[PDB]
Amino acid sequence: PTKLETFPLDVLVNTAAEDLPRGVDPSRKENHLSDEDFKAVFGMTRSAFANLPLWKQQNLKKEKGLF
Repeated sequence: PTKLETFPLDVLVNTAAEDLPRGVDPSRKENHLSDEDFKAVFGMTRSAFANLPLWKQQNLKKEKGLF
């Protein structure tokens, strides 16, 4: 629920895992979204998202190509 270095949504969605920027964990792409992008993509706070059951977090990310 802790925002890390920001990267554009397109970089996170269209880049192969091994080609992602230093420090970007492919399994935690949402933490690299800007606050604006996070709100636009998920429509909830990061804390709210992190408190969702894992299956829901994954399903939401899958629908957005962020899993």
